[PDB]
Amino acid sequence: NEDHLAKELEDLNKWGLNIFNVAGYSHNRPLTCIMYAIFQERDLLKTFRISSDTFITYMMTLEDHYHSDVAYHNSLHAADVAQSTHVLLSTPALDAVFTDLEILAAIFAAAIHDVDHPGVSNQFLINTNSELALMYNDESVLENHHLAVGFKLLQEEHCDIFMNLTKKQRQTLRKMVIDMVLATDMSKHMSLLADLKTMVETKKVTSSGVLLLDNYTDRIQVLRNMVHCADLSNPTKSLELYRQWTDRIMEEFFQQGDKERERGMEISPMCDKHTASVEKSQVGFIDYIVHPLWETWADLVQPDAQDILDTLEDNRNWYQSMI
Ligand SMILES: N#Cc1ccc(Oc2ccc3c(c2)COB3O)cc1C#N
Ligand SMILES: [Mg+2]
Ligand SMILES: [Zn+2]
Repeated sequence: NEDHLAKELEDLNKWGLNIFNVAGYSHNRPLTCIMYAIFQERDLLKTFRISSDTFITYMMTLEDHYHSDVAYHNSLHAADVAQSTHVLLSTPALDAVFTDLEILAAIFAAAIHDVDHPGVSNQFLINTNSELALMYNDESVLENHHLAVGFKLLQEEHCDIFMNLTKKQRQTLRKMVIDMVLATDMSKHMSLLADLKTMVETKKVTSSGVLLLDNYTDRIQVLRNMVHCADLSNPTKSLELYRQWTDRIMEEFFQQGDKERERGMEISPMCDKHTASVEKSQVGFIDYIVHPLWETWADLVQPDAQDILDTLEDNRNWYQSMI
């Protein structure tokens, strides 16, 4: 078991680590497991002077604030998105571009980015006049909530993993984490992608092939898109993995739709189990959102995302063939 887990973790730095297996061999604590592994691997506990006690206490509490009864937005998704962010941060075209603080912020953002998710969409919370929707004026409702919960937990006993950052580092990491978690709001996707496209149209590259990211706005725009890419990375994974993720998301979609029906609401796109095509939905989603995003990302970091994009396109065609 320890041996099995260690074996899965050989793939820690690789796209398509099998996080499902990690969850199995870590007694269903994939977020705590993978975060500890990532922080050990990048030396973040040492660099930011975080004790293992404090770190594991925060991560255990964080993971406990993901809902195990929600089919997709649970701690396995968080873990997967944290591990994918960790891989993307090490893309060659981005070597030496980001600071230790930016790396910390990205992985932390990815870890907390869906904490306390109820398993329904922002539109559902809005259309049902949720307390959260009211709190945040219908604006990035769940994403504002994830941030509020992920940060509040840092104030629990033995949980402040940022205690030994400098004041300015703490302030800057909070802003960057906010930015990256808000970037997982699908409402911001088109503007994120437009900015990424600009990034690409005007990219500055060294002789070695590494991207030149002068100002802070350039860096955070890449980091936002990076976390958004990691959040939408399921279709770019090996088909056996992606299919597992699809099963989960449709289960979650069908539950929301059942809630909408029982409340006499109009059922949301892809949430009516009696009429939904899982395959058609995935293809549409890849065509309209995921592929344009990842193709632009691939352009930014060319050729580093060649296999990812090839996998995306192959999975797209496979699902389309299953319609
Ligand atoms: N079709 C479609 C489709 C449409 C929107 C969408 O938006 C998102 C994207 C990421 C996250 C969330 C919603 C909630 O928390 B995040 O994991 C996902 C799918 C899909 N699949
Ligand atoms: Mg989300
Ligand atoms: Zn997510």
